[PDB]
Amino acid sequence: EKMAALEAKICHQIEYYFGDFNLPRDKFLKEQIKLDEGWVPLEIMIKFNRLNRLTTDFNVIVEALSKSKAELMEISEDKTKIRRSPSKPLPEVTDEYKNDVKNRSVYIKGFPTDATLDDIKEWLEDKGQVLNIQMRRTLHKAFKGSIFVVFDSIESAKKFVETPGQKYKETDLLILFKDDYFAK
RNA sequence: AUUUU
Repeated sequence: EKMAALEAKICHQIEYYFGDFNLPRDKFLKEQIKLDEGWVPLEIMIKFNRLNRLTTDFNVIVEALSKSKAELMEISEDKTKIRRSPSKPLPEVTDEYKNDVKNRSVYIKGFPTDATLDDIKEWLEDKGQVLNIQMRRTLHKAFKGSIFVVFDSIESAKKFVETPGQKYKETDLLILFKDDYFAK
């Protein structure tokens, strides 16, 4: 277990960077990918903060992916560069789709300003497949305590949004669809 | 060029 859990964290992080949600908004990455038919050096990858926190060891990152479930990433011949499989292009961002991403967006208020992505990640663990967590922030770049969660499907969004209890382990939360939130 | 580069 504990090792397998960690190798999965490694995978999911790399897969989030190159994911459908994050890549379109990742100028640094979008750039790197243009320099070599999409390949990016693990030497530059270990630079990413959240990945680095887990490991800076190239082989470890390679075993972790070699054994992925999403199978969205590609490892190079010399096992030093990785990339998003060309056979898995990014979506055609249409209005029908920009709209559907909104319907899958939920707002939650009541998170201790001193909570981290892993605190929020942990709590969401068994509440539905999520594609993105947005920690809202002030001007001083501080965590407002409120966030935006994007789920993989409306079904799990609606199930979530429509659950009574919804208390953050002791505290109580405000849970609305990103849409309503703008009744402000 | 770290708002999960």
